[PDB]
Amino acid sequence: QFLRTDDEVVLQCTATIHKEQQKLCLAAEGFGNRLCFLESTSVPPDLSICTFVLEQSLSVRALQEMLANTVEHRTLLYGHAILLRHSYSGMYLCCLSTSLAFDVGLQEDTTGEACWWTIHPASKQRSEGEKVRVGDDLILVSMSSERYLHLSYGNSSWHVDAAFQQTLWSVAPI
Repeated sequence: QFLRTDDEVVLQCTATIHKEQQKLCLAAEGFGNRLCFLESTSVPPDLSICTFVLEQSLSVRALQEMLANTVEHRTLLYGHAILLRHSYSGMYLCCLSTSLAFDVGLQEDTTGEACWWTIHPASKQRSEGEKVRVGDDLILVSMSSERYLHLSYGNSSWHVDAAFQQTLWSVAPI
């Protein structure tokens, strides 16, 4: 099966510390604090706030042409920029300006690069233009900041940010 625009998906990462491995899913609440956070699975405790829709998939050239022009169920392909709408809130996953790693959260406005993420394979091949398959692990890079959607450990919990190092995400329909 291939990932496609309009698919409802969850984004999961694998977190290991002190030899305890677990799978975590990206989540956000509809209101209040806009920042995303991560839930442990095993099914997360609250699946309705982890669901995103792949709303658009455009080539980087197309997207940058679109945006430049404002200044005065398609298969996802590697290298394309995607827009991910959080189902529960209707807002979009976004690299924020606030804090070496930036915060990742939700916003309403998609006219700008902060809500766009380019998809890249996990391997040493760029595989540019190849179809993304369910089962592939992906690297997601912010079009605004060029940082990676990234798993971080704090003092006691796992967090998600946009950082200078990569994380592999599993994106599957659910």
